[PDB]
Amino acid sequence: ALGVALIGTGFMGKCHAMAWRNVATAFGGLPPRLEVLADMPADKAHSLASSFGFARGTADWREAVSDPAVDVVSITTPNGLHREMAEAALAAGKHVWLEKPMALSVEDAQAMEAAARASDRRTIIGYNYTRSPAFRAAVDLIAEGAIGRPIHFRGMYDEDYMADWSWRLTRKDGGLGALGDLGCHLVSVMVSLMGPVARVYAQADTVITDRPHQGGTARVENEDQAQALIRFASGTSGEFSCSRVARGYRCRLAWEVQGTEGTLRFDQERMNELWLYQPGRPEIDGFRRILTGPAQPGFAAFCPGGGHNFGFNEQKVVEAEMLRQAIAGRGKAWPDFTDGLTIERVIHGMATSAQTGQPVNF
Amino acid sequence: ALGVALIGTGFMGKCHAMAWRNVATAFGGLPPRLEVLADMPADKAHSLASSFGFARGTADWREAVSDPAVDVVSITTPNGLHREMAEAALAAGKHVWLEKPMALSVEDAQAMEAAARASDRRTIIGYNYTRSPAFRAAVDLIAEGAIGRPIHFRGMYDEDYMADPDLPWSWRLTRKDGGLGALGDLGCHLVSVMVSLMGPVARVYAQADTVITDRPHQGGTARVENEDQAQALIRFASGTSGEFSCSRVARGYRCRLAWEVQGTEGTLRFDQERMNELWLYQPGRPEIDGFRRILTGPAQPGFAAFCPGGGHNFGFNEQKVVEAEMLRQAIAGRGKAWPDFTDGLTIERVIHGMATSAQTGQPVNF
Amino acid sequence: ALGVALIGTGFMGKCHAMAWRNVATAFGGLPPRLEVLADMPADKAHSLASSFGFARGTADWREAVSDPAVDVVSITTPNGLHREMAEAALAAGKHVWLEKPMALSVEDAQAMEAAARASDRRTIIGYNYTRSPAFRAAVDLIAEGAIGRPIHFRGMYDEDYMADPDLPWSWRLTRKDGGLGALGDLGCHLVSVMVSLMGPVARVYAQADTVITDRPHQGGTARVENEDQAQALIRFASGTSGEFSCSRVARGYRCRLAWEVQGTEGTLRFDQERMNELWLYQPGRPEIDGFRRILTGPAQPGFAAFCPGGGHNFGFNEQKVVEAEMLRQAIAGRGKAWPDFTDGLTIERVIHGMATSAQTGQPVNF
Amino acid sequence: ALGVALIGTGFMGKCHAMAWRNVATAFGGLPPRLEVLADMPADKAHSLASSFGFARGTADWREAVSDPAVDVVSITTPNGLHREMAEAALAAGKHVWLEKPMALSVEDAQAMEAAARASDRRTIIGYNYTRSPAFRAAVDLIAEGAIGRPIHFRGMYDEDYMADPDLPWSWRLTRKDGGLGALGDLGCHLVSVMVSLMGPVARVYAQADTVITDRPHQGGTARVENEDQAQALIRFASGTSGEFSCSRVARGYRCRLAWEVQGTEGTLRFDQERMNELWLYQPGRPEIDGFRRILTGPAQPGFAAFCPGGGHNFGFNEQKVVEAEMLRQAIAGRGKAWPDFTDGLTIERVIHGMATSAQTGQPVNFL
Ligand SMILES: NC(=O)C1=CN([C@@H]2O[C@H](COP(=O)(O)OP(=O)(O)OC[C@H]3O[C@@H](n4cnc5c(N)ncnc54)[C@H](O)[C@@H]3O)[C@@H](O)[C@H]2O)C=CC1
Ligand SMILES: NC(=O)C1=CN([C@@H]2O[C@H](COP(=O)(O)OP(=O)(O)OC[C@H]3O[C@@H](n4cnc5c(N)ncnc54)[C@H](O)[C@@H]3O)[C@@H](O)[C@H]2O)C=CC1
Ligand SMILES: NC(=O)C1=CN([C@@H]2O[C@H](COP(=O)(O)OP(=O)(O)OC[C@H]3O[C@@H](n4cnc5c(N)ncnc54)[C@H](O)[C@@H]3O)[C@@H](O)[C@H]2O)C=CC1
Ligand SMILES: NC(=O)C1=CN([C@@H]2O[C@H](COP(=O)(O)OP(=O)(O)OC[C@H]3O[C@@H](n4cnc5c(N)ncnc54)[C@H](O)[C@@H]3O)[C@@H](O)[C@H]2O)C=CC1
Ligand SMILES: O=C1O[C@@H](CO)[C@H](O)[C@@H](O)[C@@H]1O
Ligand SMILES: O=C1O[C@@H](CO)[C@H](O)[C@@H](O)[C@@H]1O
Ligand SMILES: O=C1O[C@@H](CO)[C@H](O)[C@@H](O)[C@@H]1O
Repeated sequence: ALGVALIGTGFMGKCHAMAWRNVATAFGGLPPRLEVLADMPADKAHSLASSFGFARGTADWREAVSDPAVDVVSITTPNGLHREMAEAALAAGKHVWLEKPMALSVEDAQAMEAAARASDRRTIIGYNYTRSPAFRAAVDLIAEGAIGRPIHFRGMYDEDYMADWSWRLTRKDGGLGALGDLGCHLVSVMVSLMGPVARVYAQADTVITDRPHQGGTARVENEDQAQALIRFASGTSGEFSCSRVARGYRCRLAWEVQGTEGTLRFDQERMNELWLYQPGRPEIDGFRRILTGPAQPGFAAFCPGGGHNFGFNEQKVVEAEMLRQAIAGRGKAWPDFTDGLTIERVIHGMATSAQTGQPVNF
Repeated sequence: ALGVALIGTGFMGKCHAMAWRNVATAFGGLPPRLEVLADMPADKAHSLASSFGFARGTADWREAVSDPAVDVVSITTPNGLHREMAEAALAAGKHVWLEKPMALSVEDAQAMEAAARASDRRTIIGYNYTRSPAFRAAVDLIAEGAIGRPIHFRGMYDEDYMADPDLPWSWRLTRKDGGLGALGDLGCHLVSVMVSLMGPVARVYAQADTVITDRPHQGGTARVENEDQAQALIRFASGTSGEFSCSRVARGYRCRLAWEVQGTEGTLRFDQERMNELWLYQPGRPEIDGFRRILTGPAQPGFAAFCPGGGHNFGFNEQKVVEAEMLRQAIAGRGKAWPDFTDGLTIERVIHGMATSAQTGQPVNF
Repeated sequence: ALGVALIGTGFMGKCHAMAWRNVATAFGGLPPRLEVLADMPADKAHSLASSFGFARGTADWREAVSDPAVDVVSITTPNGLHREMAEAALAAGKHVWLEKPMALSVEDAQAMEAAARASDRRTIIGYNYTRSPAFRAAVDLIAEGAIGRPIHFRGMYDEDYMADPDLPWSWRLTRKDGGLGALGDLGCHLVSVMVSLMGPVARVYAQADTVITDRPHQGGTARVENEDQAQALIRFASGTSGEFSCSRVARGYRCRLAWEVQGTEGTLRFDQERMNELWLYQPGRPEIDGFRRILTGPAQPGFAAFCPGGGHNFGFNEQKVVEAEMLRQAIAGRGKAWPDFTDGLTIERVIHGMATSAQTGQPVNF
Repeated sequence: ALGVALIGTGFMGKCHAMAWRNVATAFGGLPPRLEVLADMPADKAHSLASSFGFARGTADWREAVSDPAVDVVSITTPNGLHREMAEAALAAGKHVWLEKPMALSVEDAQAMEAAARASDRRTIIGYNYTRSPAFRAAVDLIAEGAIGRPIHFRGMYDEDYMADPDLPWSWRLTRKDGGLGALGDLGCHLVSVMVSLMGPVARVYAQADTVITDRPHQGGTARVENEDQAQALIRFASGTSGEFSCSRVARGYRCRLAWEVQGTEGTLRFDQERMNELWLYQPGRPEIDGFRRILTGPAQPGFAAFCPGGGHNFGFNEQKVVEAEMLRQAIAGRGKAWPDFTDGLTIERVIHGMATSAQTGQPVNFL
């Protein structure tokens, strides 16, 4: 049974807590033991440790990583703390489940990538949109030749949370803006579908410059939206965007792969639907709405009946299981810190391209 | 902490187990203790006890309901076992979380309802489609006057799990040990939603059909005795009209519990295959007039306990976590759970009334 | 060239004018001669005859039907005038394109049906929702065996043009001079579609409601006599089941004629608000299993006459050009026009039987 | 009444013929006189003149354009003939309704633009997707401040009419004789819509591909010389960002001209495959918050001329009736026709500028 440390209890902290709690319920084997939860202040950590089922809560994150009963550390803190916490966890001999993006800079991710190799421990980064049954089904369909050769990718990730204060808005805590917060997710899906990125040309904007209800000066330090044209190492084209100010959208990570023999389209706001076009007889020709069910990777561990909608949080249960199987030497987790470094190079290259008005080659 | 016993480990058993496991994570308080898991054969129970995180497994459900470390019993076994297991649990002084429908007949349900009344323990029935944030938001919107007075309800629940005529016959397709067909599997869920939106059913007029009448049975065929599909017109106690259907042979549908409430000042529409969307129409200025797509997020009941970010789709299994919490709070004396065995008996009467109406070609009043 | 008379210039009158104008553009042959347009008052008739391309306008419908240069008469006037105008046109030896419903009563429709048989002239009724490429494709798909045998129909027709309670009372809301309500305006259309997919209706059980019972009337108010909404359970002659509804007070809906046919081997579903989409489910291998969205294009009946490329949305008004062509062909002695007054009389019996069932609380058998 | 000449009878020729027939039916006034139809061969012209309701057919387009009974000429021929036919019509003193794109090159379009300005006759180009009630309603909503200030545009135009590699070659797929590929066929439409919503384009950075490089040609094989798809990042004169694409090989799409304008106070979204729907988000109370589906009806520009009841779907062909009416009004001096040949030349510059950017790997400024 894997011993678990959890650092942070917010959006992702609670998501990881629920995932670790049910990974064996869904996939079998032994239930992970919830050992230590870290958060500030201490009374909050004690409270959440009690309700989450952790053996203790502490205000000292170092206390979580150094617990001998811990085998794996979930890190769900602001981006500015990822590098320090992940390097400490790896040095401590712990496997690491790190939230995206890796850190603030390419240099940070490079140091982390080197630390991971030196430690001989497993790493996985929290790119949970790669875990839906629909997404995994799409990957397999492409590999099987269902849409022929990919000839164009178009992807977006729109939300509007910033169009209504967060550490996400600072360079010391968040790093990049929309690119770092949402863009990296789109990259994780995009490269899994299309292969590695060879070239980007990008542009960006900040639409809301100051948080109007903060009272004191509250300068937004990073971008609200960005777009890029892509060339993949295959030579194929892509379109790419992200935004945290696109009003009306809440989790609109949407993508499509146009192939020579068909098209696949997906929208995370309806994460249980995968749209597949393949040529057919004229009288019955059109896109198929594939509703998520037990034929798709991972779904049958949660439900034997199709159409009982798989949830956002259940992607994290799948993610936990992939890390669990990697730790046992039964599969390879993706992306590890090496695969993740490439993703960081992409989003940071997009940022560079937007700043300079020049294409960036990889 | 609440001591939990779980009977069965299938579709609903595993769903209940996931719910009990995460209920305090989502909603606070103390994590329930997973004491005893019951299933057959013994090896299976031992294995699933280990992976589900229950202190022990047993092949003897009676031991499970009798354990002094157990306070509440989740009953997820087949319909023909509900009555026996629930009456035993209640007689052992345990609260009960019972899967739908209550049993095979109204008479069984009445008998269980009588047992529950004399028990002074809390009961809840597994009508999980009433727990989605979208459904709960819709109920609140109607109470707040968002659509004015309801003037018509239209609901359906289509699935195709029995559509293939080569699927083998079973005792579940007999009236005796299977009870109702589509009305029992799906109809009861639609009633649970419908009465929550519209109030009590006063009258039904129904029709029903067995579409695939004979199915393969070791070498030859055997007759299917209960209905593949049913439809009904409704009058509510308010006088308001309704349409109602269910089907287990409706090809292409997987979990299409879909409903609509039309009112004097607007319309609400929902489809469970897209459980994170609620469609609301209210009159607006001509230039911007039209239905709104309300995407599930923390403004809707229960959602914020699972995720702070709107549009991160709430799942089918998370409905069961909400249901666990409602029972948990009822056990603590901090709110009534719905539907209890009394509320559930009325639902049983409605579905069996529809079957009676369909057999007679006559309306049935309640 | 066919000589055309047109009576009325409103919603359908202008629709018919546009149809007759482009029917040969789309389908070939000789453009019909637009000879006489009748409307009132006379100034409107003269102005519209000029802009519609008619040789002359008149305020006297009887003059239009008797003109020796006329072969066919479009009748798009209010329901109370249908019987008289159709009988006069037929007596004058003209073919008739009559707007739905046939008349205000079954009695009137029976007289019209006898008159049409007595004349040796073609008749067609304006059930234009049967003319879409999507609908005609659906019929052909079922005729190819695409969904096996139909086992259930579910149809609705929702609109909200009377939902506003301050809309004034009129004689159209009385039984005597208005006939049916929502069943007469909308229900007849749903029946036309329904029987085209499922065959003849054997029995109905219906309910109905006047939701807005009183409306402004010259300073005070007056009572609405006919129904704002109705619903019915259908038993088809084939033995199969159906659900049916209509409403003129269903807020947010504008032309929601929506139907589905569930079959033994698939399902077809359609919504007129998206008239260029037809949803087809057929069983498929599990990896790719699901409904197909069929977007209207040249593979569907009639579409290629208007556009060679798919996805260029076919319009509501182009249904009428198709309807005109079906009549032209029937007059020429090629195709048959459906529904003629005999086919139409049956539709009238069904909708009036629904109204009777709702009033009496009893099923009505055909 | 306006006298009409029609050149060509294909996809657009028949569409124009249907539009001219019903323009007065929808909008009033005098029905145009359908005088001369030109098409080849002569038998076909005579046959279609009859069924389309034109007084006569000819195989000599030059004769049709100089007929003194003709006031306006619809030109629906292939792109390589537009320049010659439009210049001759204008020189004969006729108004012109020209199909898109203008011609093969920017130089051709500059020639046509000069000819129109010299003729003092009205011109309109067939950008019919700017005529839908939904699109026109969207422009009005933006002008009224319904979504605040635009902060982003994302538009696409996907179809699959060339996605099948077995579909035969044509001279359309050469540079010399067909011009641009998807940019010319579809991109121009997307630009017409885009600039109407966002204003003029200041900069493009683009890329393009030929996906099917060869096609069957009467027993042999021939190379496809123009692009099957293209994408571009845009900066508008406003400073606002844009994404743009087109494709003739995007499998499963038939007329997927789809766009959205994201603003400071809301979002508008549209897809031509459901041309009767306009999606509008404006901030609302959290309990009811979300995009509205606005179904096309008489509150939207032009719809009421075709139908008095909402939700009776307006069709593709009816866009062309609206286009005809705009040209009639312009000819009568009671309205502006957009885009005329001057407006059209800007559209040509954008699409050819995208083509240039894709070839050079460098951004192209227009300012
Ligand atoms: N994969 C995905 O879908 C998502 C990923 N994320 C990522 O997860 C991470 C966390 O984001 P949220 O949960 O949204 O942030 P949050 O603000 O909701 O939570 C941050 C947590 O870290 C805790 N914390 C901060 N400093 C700490 C310290 N020194 N020691 C211990 N605990 C500390 C906070 O008290 C809080 O519990 C970020 O890296 C973010 O990019 C966030 C949301 C979704
Ligand atoms: N609320 C919902 O959405 C759903 C509810 N259900 C309900 O779940 C229940 C189970 O459904 P079935 O299809 O019958 O499932 P099933 O045939 O899989 O049986 C359920 C479980 O009961 C166990 N079991 C059977 N006999 C037992 C015994 N004597 N002692 C202990 N365990 C025993 C089985 O091994 C299995 O683990 C039914 O009441 C059904 O209506 C089912 C699916 C969804
Ligand atoms: N098939 C379809 O989709 C539709 C059918 N209809 C049908 O169209 C018909 C007309 O609809 P209403 O609402 O009554 O429209 P309405 O009240 O606009 O009248 C229709 C036309 O008849 C003219 N008219 C009335 N009395 C006349 C007379 N004595 N002589 C000559 N012209 C006369 C009117 O001026 C008007 O142009 C009805 O039968 C109705 O059911 C209406 C809308 C859609
Ligand atoms: N606005 C829009 O949505 C659309 C515009 N178009 C445009 O319409 C134009 C034509 O395309 P289609 O209609 O698809 O082409 P098509 O090839 O279907 O039709 C060409 C027409 O021109 C005729 N023609 C050719 N040479 C001629 C000559 N020398 N004299 C007289 N007639 C001649 C042909 O016989 C045929 O009638 C192109 O410019 C194209 O870009 C095409 C489709 C849609
Ligand atoms: O209660 C249920 O019964 C199953 C049929 O046994 C259906 O598949 C479920 O979707 C439904 O919730
Ligand atoms: O026949 C009809 O009647 C009108 C109501 O009078 C509706 O608005 C139309 O949609 C319908 O086709
Ligand atoms: O201008 C157009 O070109 C055609 C291709 O030539 C497309 O099929 C049409 O949808 C488009 O409007």
